Amino acid sequence: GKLPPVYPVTVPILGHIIQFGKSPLGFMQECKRQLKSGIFTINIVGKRVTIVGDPHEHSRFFLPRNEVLSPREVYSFMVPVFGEGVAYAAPYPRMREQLNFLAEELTIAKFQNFVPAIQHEVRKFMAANWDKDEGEINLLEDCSTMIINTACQCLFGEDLRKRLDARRFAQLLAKMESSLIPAAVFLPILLKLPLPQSARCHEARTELQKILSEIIIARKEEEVNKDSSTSDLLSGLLSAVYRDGTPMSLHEVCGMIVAAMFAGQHTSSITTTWSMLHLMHPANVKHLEALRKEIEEFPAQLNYNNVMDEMPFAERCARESIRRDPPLLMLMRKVMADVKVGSYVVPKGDIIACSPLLSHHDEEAFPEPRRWDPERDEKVEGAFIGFGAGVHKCIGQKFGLLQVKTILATAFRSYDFQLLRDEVPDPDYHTMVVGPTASQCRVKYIRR
Ligand code: HEM
Repeated sequence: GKLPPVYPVTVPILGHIIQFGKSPLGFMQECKRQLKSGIFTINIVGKRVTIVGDPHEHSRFFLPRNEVLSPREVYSFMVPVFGEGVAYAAPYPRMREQLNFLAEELTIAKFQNFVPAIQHEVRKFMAANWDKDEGEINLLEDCSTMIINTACQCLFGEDLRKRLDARRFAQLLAKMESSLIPAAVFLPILLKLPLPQSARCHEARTELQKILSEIIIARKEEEVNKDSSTSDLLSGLLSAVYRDGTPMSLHEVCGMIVAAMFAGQHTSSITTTWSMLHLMHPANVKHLEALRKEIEEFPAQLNYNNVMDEMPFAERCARESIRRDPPLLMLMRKVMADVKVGSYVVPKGDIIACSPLLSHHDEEAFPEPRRWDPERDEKVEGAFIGFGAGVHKCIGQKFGLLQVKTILATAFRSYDFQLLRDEVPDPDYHTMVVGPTASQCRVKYIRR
């Protein structure tokens, strides 16, 4: 049987993990050149990772069923955050029901109210922080702030937001986040070892679950004492019932809320940040004009029609930011049985990977891939994979872009911006979710 070509190993027991970490785009491009193949295999702490770096074969990573290409082992390092037996740790049918419940909290009907809640939080942030004629800010830090405030305003009732304000929720989530070791996918002994990480994570998740149980009790009180429907993500998920006939446990509800914050917080804020950095750069003046024309006749209070139906150009600007610098660099599954991919067989036991970073710089699909051009279209069907595809395609895609677009429309309607650098920031590949380098993100705002 014919295996993909394997990139030569120099470093004994580490393999390619350090080369890859230093420059993931650079390293993977060098692999495909030397090995004369978009499908090739690297070595991560002794483990074979086969990369499907030919966009013509993306469907062989995204479409196979979970029993063939499994997400469980790849997400096992996130078990302390999601919770044991929740999401990818659950049997696949139950995993899919839980994911569907979350998806169903992000319906089009919900979006009707989301728009003015998002815009409210954005304007409140700009009034507190961008309050003069002009001033200097760190755009990545402020976009991250706006995104946690906007998402919480959409997803959580006022009562939950008071108890668990954006500041307290950020601290708890940061505590969970600082516990993750993605390298545990390749060194799975780490999943069993005693780690101080594990205990900090369990503490923060337990505190969150405690606050949720307390809010649920407080809600029951308000419903008794006066009227008091509060309808939000928490109440929606608690109303969910499996085909089993059984309802979701608080444990599972807490895990799904956590899953939604980890999936959508850094991705959304980074997409916003890059979009803004590109649009304020002088080279992109025509794109900034196109966005300004797009929003020119919108009312001061945006509605769902403006954002969802009337901003196709702003959506190209966000997608092309993710195209050029995808926040998730590598997507992975465990190969549970041999799979043929192009001319190769990828053996059972391999990690198979598909990299948005590598595929989005394929020069046949994306000519001049470092150039940010929201007018571009992929030249190979399906080569854009910044929201994944197929069986685990992103469920938050529309909600994320709803906030990115509302922030763009609100910010550029009232402000101009200037980069304090000649070029847009370099991507910083040293974080789990990749964004522009934070120290390079100082910008000047100018009230219009
Ligand atoms: C706007 C920026 C976003 C980006 C670039 C992004 C990207 C991605 C990608 C690449 C995947 C596929 C992962 C894989 O194949 O292993 C994914 C899945 C997922 N995303 Fe998003 N995401 C974004 C926003 C959101 C938001 C805002 C939420 C929730 C509110 C969300 C929820 C999810 C969930 C639950 C999954 C797992 C789907 C499954 O396993 O079936 N995402 N996302």
